[PDB]
Amino acid sequence: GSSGSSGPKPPIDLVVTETTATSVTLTWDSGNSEPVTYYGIQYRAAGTEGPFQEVDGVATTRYSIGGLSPFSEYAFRVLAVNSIGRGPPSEAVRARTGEQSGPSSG
Repeated sequence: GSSGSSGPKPPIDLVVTETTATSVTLTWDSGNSEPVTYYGIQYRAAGTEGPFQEVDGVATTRYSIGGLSPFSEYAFRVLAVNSIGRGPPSEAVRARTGEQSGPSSG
């Protein structure tokens, strides 16, 4: 169902500026004019079709994700949340972490 706006709107300008071997820097804009409480974030090893991580407590437009593996691909998606409920996810993005750590070779 893609009809009916029951809650806040998803964030826009979803792009990453920095990418660490075990971390990533994602940025975006409020998108919604109305005052929202916080913005949740979801991500997981690019591929699996299951539940993606969940992070709550981001009262900012910029947030960095950590606890990932070096030279790996992960999908990121930020969304707004209020007393009413959490709106739909933003343009799901995919950023491949660097191989700085370099755990193994081949």
